[PDB]
Amino acid sequence: SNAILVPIDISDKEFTERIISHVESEARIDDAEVHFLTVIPSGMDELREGSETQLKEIAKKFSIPEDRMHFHVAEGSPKDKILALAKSLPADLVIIASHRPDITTYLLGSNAAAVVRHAECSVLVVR
Amino acid sequence: SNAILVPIDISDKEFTERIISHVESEARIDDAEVHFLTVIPSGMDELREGSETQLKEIAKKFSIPEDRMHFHVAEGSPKDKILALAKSLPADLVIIASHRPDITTYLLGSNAAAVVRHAECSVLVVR
Ligand SMILES: Nc1ncnc2c1ncn2[C@@H]1O[C@H](COP(=O)(O)OP(=O)(O)OP(=O)(O)O)[C@@H](O)[C@H]1O
Ligand SMILES: Nc1ncnc2c1ncn2[C@@H]1O[C@H](COP(=O)(O)OP(=O)(O)OP(=O)(O)O)[C@@H](O)[C@H]1O
Ligand SMILES: [Mg+2]
Ligand SMILES: [Mg+2]
Repeated sequence: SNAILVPIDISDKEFTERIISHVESEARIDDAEVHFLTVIPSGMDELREGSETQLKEIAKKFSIPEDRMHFHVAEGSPKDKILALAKSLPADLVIIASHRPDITTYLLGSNAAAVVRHAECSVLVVR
Repeated sequence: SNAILVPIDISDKEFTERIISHVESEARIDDAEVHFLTVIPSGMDELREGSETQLKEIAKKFSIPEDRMHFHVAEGSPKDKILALAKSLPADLVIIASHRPDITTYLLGSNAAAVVRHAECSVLVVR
């Protein structure tokens, strides 16, 4: 895949660690561009900047060349903004965890489910 | 991924051609073992053998080393047998198309939906 969209919820009390190896492997296939996105509640400039900082800190966990990482912050519904960016990039692949790591009630979380169903590109659900 | 499960519906009047590049790429990441599975209605020996022959013919479309391809025929519910084999292999990845290529009513077909939700491993929905 050329353009890989990697949505990350920065509030994940516990980060979804298993996505790291998958993002790294998928990126190595074609030296993809890796686009990290976090969607926050909709001052806002300050909230956006702090969200971007947290997202870059998470991205430090990934072995991907610096030149290939790109960062995006959006506001509102996570599924809507994930899908809008997948369309506009456009993404060749979206890589999403099945749900938050500490919660097992739902086999797919609401955003994972929507994104796998509605994306126009391939979607890798990681567990 | 080490063991990749690739379920194929051999009756697909039109084969899902976009899965080829994805299976091939995913297999190249770690020289995975690639397990093709087709699930048929439940003489049966003859039906199983003919189904396996059709499945091997489809597999000829894929650029994967011969040593790494493996073939499986099961009987009954496709989602149940896909998930059973994913568990028993065990599969590190299941690669499935979103739906049949000629039918657009449902953004996810019934088997794609079940498998993405219920697999214990990562699942790549291809479109
Ligand atoms: N606010 C967000 N911004 C970016 N990506 C997100 C956001 N929320 C969820 N995601 C993406 O979707 C994945 C699955 O999260 P999801 O929210 O679907 O599960 P959950 O939190 O367990 O369920 P729910 O939010 O429905 O209670 C996350 O790992 C992440 O990739
Ligand atoms: N009988 C089968 N054996 C092996 N894999 C199958 C079978 N049926 C479906 N699949 C797998 O699931 C994928 C999606 O097919 P699915 O059956 O979910 O979609 P569909 O045929 O459009 O929907 P439906 O069967 O619900 O009308 C297929 O491309 C294939 O990977
Ligand atoms: Mg959530
Ligand atoms: Mg079907």
